[PDB]
Amino acid sequence: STVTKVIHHELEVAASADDIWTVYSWPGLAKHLPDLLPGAFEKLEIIGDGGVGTILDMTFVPGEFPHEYKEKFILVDNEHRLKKVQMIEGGYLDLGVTYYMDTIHVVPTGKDSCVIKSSTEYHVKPEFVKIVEPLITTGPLAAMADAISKLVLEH
Amino acid sequence: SQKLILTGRGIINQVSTVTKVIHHELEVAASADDIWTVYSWPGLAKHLPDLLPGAFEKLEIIGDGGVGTILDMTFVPGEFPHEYKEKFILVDNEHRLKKVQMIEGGYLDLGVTYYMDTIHVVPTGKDSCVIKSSTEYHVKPEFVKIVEPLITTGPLAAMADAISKLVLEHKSK
Amino acid sequence: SQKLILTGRGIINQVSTVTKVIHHELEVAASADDIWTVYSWPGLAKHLPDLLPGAFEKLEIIGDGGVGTILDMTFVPGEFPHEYKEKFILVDNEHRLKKVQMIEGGYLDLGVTYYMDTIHVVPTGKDSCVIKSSTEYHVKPEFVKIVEPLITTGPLAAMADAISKLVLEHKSK
Amino acid sequence: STVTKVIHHELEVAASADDIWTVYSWPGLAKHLPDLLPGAFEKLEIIGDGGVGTILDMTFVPGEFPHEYKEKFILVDNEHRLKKVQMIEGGYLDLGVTYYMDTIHVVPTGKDSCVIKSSTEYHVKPEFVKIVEPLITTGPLAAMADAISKLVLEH
Ligand SMILES: NCCc1ccc(O)c(O)c1
Ligand SMILES: NCCc1ccc(O)c(O)c1
Ligand SMILES: O=Cc1ccc(O)cc1
Ligand SMILES: O=Cc1ccc(O)cc1
Ligand SMILES: O=Cc1ccc(O)cc1
Ligand SMILES: O=Cc1ccc(O)cc1
Ligand SMILES: [Cl-]
Ligand SMILES: [Cl-]
Ligand SMILES: [Cl-]
Ligand SMILES: [Cl-]
Ligand SMILES: [Cl-]
Ligand SMILES: [Cl-]
Ligand SMILES: [Cl-]
Ligand SMILES: [Cl-]
Ligand SMILES: [Cl-]
Ligand SMILES: [Cl-]
Repeated sequence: STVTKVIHHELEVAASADDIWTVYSWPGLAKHLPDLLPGAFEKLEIIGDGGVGTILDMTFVPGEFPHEYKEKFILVDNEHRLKKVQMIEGGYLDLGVTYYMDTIHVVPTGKDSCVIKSSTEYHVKPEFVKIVEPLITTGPLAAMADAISKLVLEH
Repeated sequence: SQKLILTGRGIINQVSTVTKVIHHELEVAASADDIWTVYSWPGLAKHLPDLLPGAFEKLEIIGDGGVGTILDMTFVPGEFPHEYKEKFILVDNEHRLKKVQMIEGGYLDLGVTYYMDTIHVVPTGKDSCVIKSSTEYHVKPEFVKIVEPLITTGPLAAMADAISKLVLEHKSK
Repeated sequence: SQKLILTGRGIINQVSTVTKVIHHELEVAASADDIWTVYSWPGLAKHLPDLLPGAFEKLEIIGDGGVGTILDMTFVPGEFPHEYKEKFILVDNEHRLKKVQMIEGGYLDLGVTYYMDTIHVVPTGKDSCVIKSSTEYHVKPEFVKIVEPLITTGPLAAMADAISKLVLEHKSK
Repeated sequence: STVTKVIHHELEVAASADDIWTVYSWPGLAKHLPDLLPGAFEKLEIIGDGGVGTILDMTFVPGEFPHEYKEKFILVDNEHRLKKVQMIEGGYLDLGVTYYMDTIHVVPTGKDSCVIKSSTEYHVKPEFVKIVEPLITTGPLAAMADAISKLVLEH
């Protein structure tokens, strides 16, 4: 038995949905995560070509929670500009979380504007909802949204 | 397939903690001397997987088992702490007092700045003793809600019981 | 199943070596400038698995790709060197001179005390250059029989050819 | 195509073959290798209970060749006091060796004496026989023989 929790973050961007989606769907993005997010990772291992099926093993500096987890690039839908990335090992999965999924959806607003709609769904054992509730936030998705938009806006 | 690894390279805030102590006591029908000799045995560390079967996914022992020894403990998937290092700080034969400090990983990544286990084996009679196992930790006050349910006397109690079982199953010196 | 890891803890002899130098030169129909910009590109390290597909089982890059960067290279089973670390010592733009030192593993476990690669890109004309890649190593004389057949200009020659291919397949700045 | 090479070492011991074999066949021996051979290993990982099927991953200090290899406890014959241990990864297998096997055979001489007969067979590609010939010796087996006999003789 698990409780389902869904959290959301949105970010408006003065660029086309296609220009933002190009970055998010780029297979070369994985190897550029330390450039995009300086000092976020102590260690990042990329297993694969950066496309769907790629696993990322992320290790953070001492003091931070998650210390380490693995993420898998599970699904890309270019038409809908939608990307799914599952946490498959470590991190919150060691604190009663049985399922953890990030979804990013770049939605066009105008011709040269869009909204980055990021969300994370997780399933928790009730014995742990009070423990992990405060730990799980939209931080990682927000950081990505901010960095990608800044990369695209400044050209 | 291809594996690529990319490794980059508050002075009052760090001591802005509250101190918590949790105590465990196991009184057992064996001598302090018999219980202490297991605890103070330098060979104990390498026998932890035997003493506590299915506790560890991986155990690394750095050093000779005496004071200064570091134990790197990795636990099976799903379990919290997944990994941490502990260091043998004190093995005091006269007082039957052992100190073990968590030095990296585990609760130290969840707002805890200091974590020390103390085991004191105290006679209560000629063939009985108390194993007093305690954990003193310092936490940033705003992680007390998070971390208190996780920090229990579980591993210290597990050790006390397993060692007691060994001894009460009367083997010898 | 159970994993247990146990980790314990001549001043003239160490410099009693002979010096060997092996030279490789690739003269190519591209400018020194074009060839150098690839070699001196800080992003080159993270693209080595792309530049040299199937060369590495694992590659770790420690640092930003500039001077000071350490590369930990693990090769597929059966291949010698299985693993070693190299360090970017010099990236000299004025002379088109790059130095890369093997600092741990590989030949350093087979009697070699020092191993330095130097790459110098020299103009031979307006649209041509020589890539002079050399390896200077110091070995204990009694491992020369062992290690000389193993140490070749292979990896330096592989790099020179791969970079040349990239450039000669005329892409841009 | 490979060349076959077999090298041998013998050690006479003033103890019974059974008293020596007891040590060699002891499943607890693996975890006591650093005690038996101080300073031989930088790191020793034991994967298994110490019995047949156990894998040992041995890492040596910088400067030494092999830096690292895995060994597997393949066969025990108690009647004949015979033990087989194969090198399965790393070490000489990265220098044209396609097969590497250690055999230890404790043979009784008298009632309270025996000979420890240790040998290693390997198969090499001819392109590498001159390279690995000087590297492969009975050292590891000799070290084991010396340490076990000393343990048993001194009681
Ligand atoms: N494509 C994965 C991007 C990602 C995942 C987790 C993070 O914590 C982070 O900063 C970035
Ligand atoms: N039972 C394996 C014993 C062993 C194997 C290789 C060695 O190098 C060594 O010193 C000891
Ligand atoms: O690749 C998009 C992404 C960003 C942050 C995450 O946490 C997961 C995926
Ligand atoms: O008895 C000491 C001890 C060692 C390791 C632990 O994890 C706990 C206690
Ligand atoms: O061009 C620099 C260089 C980097 C890594 C190597 O292995 C060899 C050369
Ligand atoms: O266990 C016996 C043994 C000793 C030395 C080896 O190299 C291999 C096995
Ligand atoms: Cl790229
Ligand atoms: Cl973690
Ligand atoms: Cl942990
Ligand atoms: Cl007390
Ligand atoms: Cl007393
Ligand atoms: Cl190597
Ligand atoms: Cl020159
Ligand atoms: Cl010039
Ligand atoms: Cl044992
Ligand atoms: Cl090796």
